[PDB]
Amino acid sequence: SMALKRIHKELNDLARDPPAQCSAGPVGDDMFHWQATIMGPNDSPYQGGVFFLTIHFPTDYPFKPPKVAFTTRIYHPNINSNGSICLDILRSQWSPALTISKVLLSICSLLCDPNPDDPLVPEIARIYKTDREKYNRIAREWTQKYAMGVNADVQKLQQQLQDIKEQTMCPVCLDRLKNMIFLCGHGTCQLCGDRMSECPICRKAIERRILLY
Amino acid sequence: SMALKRIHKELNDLARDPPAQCSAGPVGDDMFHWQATIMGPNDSPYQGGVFFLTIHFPTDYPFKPPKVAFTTRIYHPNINSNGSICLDILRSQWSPALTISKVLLSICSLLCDPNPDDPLVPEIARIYKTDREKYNRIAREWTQKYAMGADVQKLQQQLQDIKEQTMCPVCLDRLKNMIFLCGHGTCQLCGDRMSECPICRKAIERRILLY
Ligand SMILES: [Zn+2]
Ligand SMILES: [Zn+2]
Ligand SMILES: [Zn+2]
Ligand SMILES: [Zn+2]
Ligand SMILES: [Zn+2]
Repeated sequence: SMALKRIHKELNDLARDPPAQCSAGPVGDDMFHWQATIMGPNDSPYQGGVFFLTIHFPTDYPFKPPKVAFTTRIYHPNINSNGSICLDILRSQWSPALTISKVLLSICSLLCDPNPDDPLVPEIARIYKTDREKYNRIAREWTQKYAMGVNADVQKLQQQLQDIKEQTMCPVCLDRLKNMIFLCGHGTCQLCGDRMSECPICRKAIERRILLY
Repeated sequence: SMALKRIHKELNDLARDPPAQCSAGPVGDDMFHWQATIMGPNDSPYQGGVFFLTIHFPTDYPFKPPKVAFTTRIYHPNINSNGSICLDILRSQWSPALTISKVLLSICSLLCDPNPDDPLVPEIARIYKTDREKYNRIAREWTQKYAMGADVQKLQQQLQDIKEQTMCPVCLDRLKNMIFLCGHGTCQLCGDRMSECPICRKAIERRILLY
């Protein structure tokens, strides 16, 4: 299915282009259920901690966002005691062009820059807004408590094929070439583009779909 | 210049996969003046002959067609005694996405299938339509008179024909970052210099830039 192909694609890109700190992959034979790992961002009060997350891909991913939750306790205004995450990318601001990699980076950014005006734990948002120093101390204490313990020419042809693909491939499936363009200047393949009403890159509504030949 | 880059690119591509029926290249150091040779196709009464042509590239090639003419006399309804060729590919159906190789192949095709539609030599066209056997005899006689003087990893080079689908068809150098409503596209530099699509020829209604 489109969802399963896209999940395999993201897995291969994560393996050939690993993130330095984060990590994510299938737990067993179920490609639609992943485990992820995030290291506490170095300039944050979570530095030194390792946080696990569960990911669940819907059957019609990536047109629908994945379900992401923490399983490691963490002291944060936008993450509750069940590990739910309040992150726009995961609900309203989901785009079919985003990947698990980007989602993990956005979670690390959320850990660095909380949104206390949309809390999941009001008392933590209140501390963050009133006493940043105390918020940092407590977030560190919680981190310590729960989150610790003949070839040159082939390599030139491949680099050329790869940098042409990066600029011309559909951003939703990463599989076919963009043969359908919207008036906003962005495009997809026909297959992914017929399943959307707004552009996956700038989110403007699709006024018109012009097919390429 | 754009014309000179495109001429060198076409010359290199004529080197990596030369056309079997034709041959063409600079006469000396003049890149804008070539000599060409086409062999009389076995499909026509010109079979056995070798015909010479001159090629003239305008300074703003390929947005204007090259001027191609025979220097070898030939008996044909669409080629007159000055060596001029009546072939829409050279004027009305010219596209800047076309190359000298396509043109020479179209000229060999014209030698195979003359057009008595609006010919350049009415009397020869009349003979062609009236006494094809006599047309063939005279064409053969004129031919006789004037015209007889690794791969295991190269899958990638094959895969790289993806360039054909993504590169500008005018310059063959940049990528297609501008789209017309007909569905075809060019780079912005080539596209802004055209009023018709280089692939399907519909008038360019609108140019949409890609990102
Ligand atoms: Zn697609
Ligand atoms: Zn857009
Ligand atoms: Zn000249
Ligand atoms: Zn171009
Ligand atoms: Zn067109």
